[PDB]
Amino acid sequence: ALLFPLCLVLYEFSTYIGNDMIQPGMLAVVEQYQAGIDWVPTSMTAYLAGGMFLQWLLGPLSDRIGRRPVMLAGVVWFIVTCLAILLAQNIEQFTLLRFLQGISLCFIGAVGYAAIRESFEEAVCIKITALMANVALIAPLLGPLVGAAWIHVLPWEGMFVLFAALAAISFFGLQRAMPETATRIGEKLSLKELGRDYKLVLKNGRFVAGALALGFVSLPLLAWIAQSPIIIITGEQLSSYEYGLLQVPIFGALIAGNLLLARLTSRRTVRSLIIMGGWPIMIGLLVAAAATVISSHAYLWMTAGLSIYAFGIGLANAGLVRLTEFASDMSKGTVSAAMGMLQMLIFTVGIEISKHAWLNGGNGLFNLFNLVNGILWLSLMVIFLK
Ligand SMILES: C[C@H](CCC(=O)O)[C@H]1CC[C@H]2[C@@H]3CC[C@@H]4C[C@H](O)CC[C@]4(C)[C@H]3C[C@H](O)[C@]12C
Ligand SMILES: CCCCCCCCCO[C@@H]1O[C@H](CO)[C@@H](O)[C@H](O)[C@H]1O
Ligand SMILES: CCCCCCCC
Ligand SMILES: CCCCCCCC
Ligand SMILES: CCCCCCCC
Ligand SMILES: CCCCCC
Ligand SMILES: [Pr+3]
Ligand SMILES: [Pr+3]
Repeated sequence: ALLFPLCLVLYEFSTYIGNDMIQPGMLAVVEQYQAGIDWVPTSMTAYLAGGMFLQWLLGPLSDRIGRRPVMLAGVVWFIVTCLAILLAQNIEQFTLLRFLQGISLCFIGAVGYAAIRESFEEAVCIKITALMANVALIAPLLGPLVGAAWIHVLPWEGMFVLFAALAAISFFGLQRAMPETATRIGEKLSLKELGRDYKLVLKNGRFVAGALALGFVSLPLLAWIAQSPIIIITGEQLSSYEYGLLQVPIFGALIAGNLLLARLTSRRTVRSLIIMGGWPIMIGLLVAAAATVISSHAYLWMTAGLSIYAFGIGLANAGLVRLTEFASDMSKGTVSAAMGMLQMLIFTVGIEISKHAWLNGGNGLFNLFNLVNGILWLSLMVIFLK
């Protein structure tokens, strides 16, 4: 019974470290290919861009042909594309395979989590949702620490063998444990019908504002994940110790913000938690921007600002995700996929803008772009909350 949700969580973990272990490893990757450091954050951009490729299709598709075969195909695709990147002959082919690997991210929410809601009761589903949320918080903390430790002893190729191996364990467990729970098995799938749905959700102004706001507000965190290898190691000329150590207060604060959210949710509305989290979000981004404009190498102030920011994200984002879902009356699969794709668009484009910001203006410009993104979230929250 519970072997199904556990293997889905193991698969979730494997795809999350698929990003988070690789980013510190990208310094070794670009050294092996003799590619520029500008390809380091583009690894994450490709991986994210893959995750918005089939996200629209898979929910409606798996409802018609079965949750089992579609989920198993996504796990097998992840394994094959993880092993396939070892044969990449240049950084362009490497980046292409990061994109193909990224398609595997679509299957977690659209196919896997849909089957969890259909299978289990409301009480058990909430416990599984919380476990998946905890794995999402642990991955970006341990990922860079483990990735940095991995690369000093073992080659980058081994990391993809690890992700494939962890995904292969979840495949066999999902093969045995996952029940078929698709409701519309046998019915026809119309692409024009899907077109009509996704055009209709985008007409909702509050839904779009909330989804866009989630993308803008989390972009500084994702930009840090993408670039912190090249910012700290290449830019500031520091070791993996400093790199790994500076992840702790940032992602520890993100966890702390979520722990505070858990203790406050019974006596706070989602509106108040957005306003309460908004103070650390804006103050954190201001401190990081102002310090690095005053002095480009003020990386401890940057880390302090990002940690205060991350605390507010942990407090505010889950509530905004809920309000954005309530803003649209259309089906949960369409609503989840649409707001997921809107965030991914902002993350992919944002990380590339962030890359060019840092390459042209150093830490100051990196943090100033992140501040603008915080202001765009804040602007949207003024409209979104009347
Ligand atoms: C926002 C979607 C959710 C899609 C959905 O289920 O509808 C999720 C799916 C996969 C998620 C990414 C997986 C890899 C990374 C893991 C880190 O721990 C945080 C940053 C990244 C880059 C994640 C950011 C974001 O949280 C994504 C893109
Ligand atoms: C999915 C989680 C995978 C965890 C695997 C991480 C292995 C990292 C090994 O690091 C190495 O450990 C040695 C001590 O054992 C040190 O001597 C060495 O300096 C260090 O580089
Ligand atoms: C029987 C499996 C069909 C393929 C499902 C995967 C869709 C991308
Ligand atoms: C607002 C904080 C400014 C700190 C400047 C640091 C100078 C090295
Ligand atoms: C060596 C400079 C110390 C800066 C400390 C800033 C912490 C908020
Ligand atoms: C969001 C793009 C969907 C297109 C379906 C034809
Ligand atoms: Pr219709
Ligand atoms: Pr429909």
